[PDB]
Formats: sequence, C-alpha cells, structure tokens
Amino acid sequence: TEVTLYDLPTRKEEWEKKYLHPEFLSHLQNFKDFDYTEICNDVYSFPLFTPAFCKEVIEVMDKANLWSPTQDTQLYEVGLDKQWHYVVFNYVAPFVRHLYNNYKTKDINLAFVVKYDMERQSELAPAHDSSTYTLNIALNEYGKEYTAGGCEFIRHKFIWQGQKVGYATIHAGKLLAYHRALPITSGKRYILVSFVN
Amino acid sequence: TEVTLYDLPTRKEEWEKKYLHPEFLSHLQNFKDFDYTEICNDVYSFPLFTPAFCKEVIEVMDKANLWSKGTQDTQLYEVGLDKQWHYVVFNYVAPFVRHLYNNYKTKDINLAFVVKYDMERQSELAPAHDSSTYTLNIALNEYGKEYTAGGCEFIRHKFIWQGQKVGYATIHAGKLLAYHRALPITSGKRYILVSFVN
Repeated sequence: TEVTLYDLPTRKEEWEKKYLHPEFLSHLQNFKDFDYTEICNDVYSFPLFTPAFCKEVIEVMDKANLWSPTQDTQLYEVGLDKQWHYVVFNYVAPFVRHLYNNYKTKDINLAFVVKYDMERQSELAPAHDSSTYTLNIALNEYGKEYTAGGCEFIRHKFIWQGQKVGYATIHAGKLLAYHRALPITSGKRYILVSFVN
Repeated sequence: TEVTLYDLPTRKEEWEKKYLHPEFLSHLQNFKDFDYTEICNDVYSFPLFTPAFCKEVIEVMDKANLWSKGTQDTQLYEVGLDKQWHYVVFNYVAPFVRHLYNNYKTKDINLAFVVKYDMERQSELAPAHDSSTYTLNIALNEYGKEYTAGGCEFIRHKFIWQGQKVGYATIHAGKLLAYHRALPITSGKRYILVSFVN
C-alpha cells in the first residue's frame, strides 16, 4: 500500500519522496544553493511541500470537520502532531540554523490549518505571534480556488500575495514582524501555520 | 534625606528627577520626537539614565562584592534592586518598546544583572542568541576614560557598536534576529547593566 501522511517516520524515505518538495529535499545537506527568496528583511519564501501533501492535508481537515479568533483545526485533533514534530525538528530546524545565525529550535507551541471563506474572513487585525518563529504554508491555489488574500507585513510595509502551493513563508513571531492576513474576494483559502519556539 | 536607588516607587517624582535622563523623562508620554538612533536594523541607542544612577549602581555592586567567580556579574535581586527594576521596566521601558516595536507588550523579566569586564577575564566571549524577547544594555561607565576597546558585535548586521555614552541604552531582539558577542576590553574596567525581557 502507498504511503500516507501518517507514515512518518516509519516510512521516512517514501514519505520524503511523496511529501517534501524535490527542491527542498535535494538541498537538505547544502542550503547554500537552495532557491529561497528574501521577500522582505528577514522574511523568506521557499518550496517545502509537494501538491500531494497539500491536497491530502486539506482532505483530512475537510473530512474531520472539527473547525473551531479564526476557523481552524489543530494538527493534534486529527492525529498529525507527531508527524509535524518530526518535520520541524528533522527538516525545518537545520534550515532555520542556516537562515538565522545557528538559532536552535526548542519546541512547538501550535500547529493548525486555517480555512478562510466568505463567511469566516477573521477580523484581520495585526498581531505579534506567540512564537520565536512562524511558518506559514499555502495549501491551495490562488486564482483557481480563491481570489485576493495574502499577507501584510506592517513594519516592513510589504504586501505578500499569490503564495504558491506547498511554499512556506518564515518570519519572526514576536517584536519584529507585525502582520495580518489580507481578505479574500471569493472561494476558500487554506494555510498551515505553526508557532515554534 | 536625599532619595536613593531603593526609593522607587515610594519617592517616584524625586527618583525620576535624580535617576532618569531628562530627555527620556520629558518624552515619556510622546516618544515621537525623542532623540534615539537606529544604529543598525531594529537596534536602537537612546539616553535612559543619569550619571548619578550609573555611579550609584556601580558603588552598590562594588561594595556588595557578590561577583560570580573568575564572565563576572551580580544579579540585581542579590542587592535587593529587583522590585525597583521591575518598576523601571513596566513603567518606563515598556511604553518605549510599544513605540519602537509595533505595540509589542512586555510580559515579564527573565534576568537583570550588572556585568564587570576587567583584565582578569581569561577566556572568550562567544556569540549567542539571548534568552529574551528583547535585551536592554546600559553603559554604566565611560569609554576612553575608564576602559579601552570593548563594545558589541552584531554578527548578522555586520555592525560593531563601541563607545556607548554613560546612561545610554541599547535595545535589540534577544532571539533569532540579533546574533551577537561582546568584544574584550584592552585596559581598565567596563560596567554594563543587562536585562533580558520577555
């Protein structure tokens, strides 16, 4: 049987091939040549996951229908928290060491999927996150499945729109990257957000 | 009798006149026009305390002789100044932080101590991320007159900061974005007040 989201780290090799973006995967040992973009001071956009990861994550959340000030479901509520912990400590933490002067990842505060729709935009007030760093993955396709949306970095005076499926944004949680989501004008927009200490 | 370091907030008004830099004091309600400098991205230098504050802090630490063995420091709580420092941070520093950093709200104080660098230090000052959301570093004594060299290297910014004025503070992020090391002094003694705030 084909590997599933749940099979990390038991079926590590197969999981990686199916779920991690080939560009990220091929640079695990050498981030010097990895194609990431500094979109504004100290905020990076980079390929992380494949379309298959994103599609399956959305299916799991849609099917669980455990949606909860924003409409979200914690990874622990669908039994994906141990998998996420593995992703963060094994794959993301070395990339953080590279980006941020050898900063060592301590622990995960929160990991959840957010579903923005036309009834549930949230307040969209600016905030500092409860984290040392925040990871934000776009799970579904701009234009095809939603319009407008995106992210405003208040301090940086920078608007980030049209994030690609499976691409991540990373930024400081507290102090230095005050931010808000932007409203969508149609459809549904799904993101995976994690608050890491 | 003249107000002392200990008399905050009992003798708040007299404490402020004696111990807070007049420029900081006069802008407590509106930092818009306060004369602070961005020395590198997101790192600010600004007047905070008077020479009298700095002199008295050093006296208290010199007299207590509670220095860690021989980097050499003493915690403010070891000389009974932790409640005064709490008052300083929540009442004076926190509003300035709200102004500098997009309304960030100060939660709690991790540590507050005085560091004494002298010529007995035998080993290296390694780079570090601090255990804090933000770090406050006050120069307590005078560059050139009382020590040579010293200062602080912001490694990510590739910026060396040296020769801070007495009673002037540096503020920077603790984690992630302001990797740093202290640089050794080559003569005399350098005293600093450092606080790690969450």
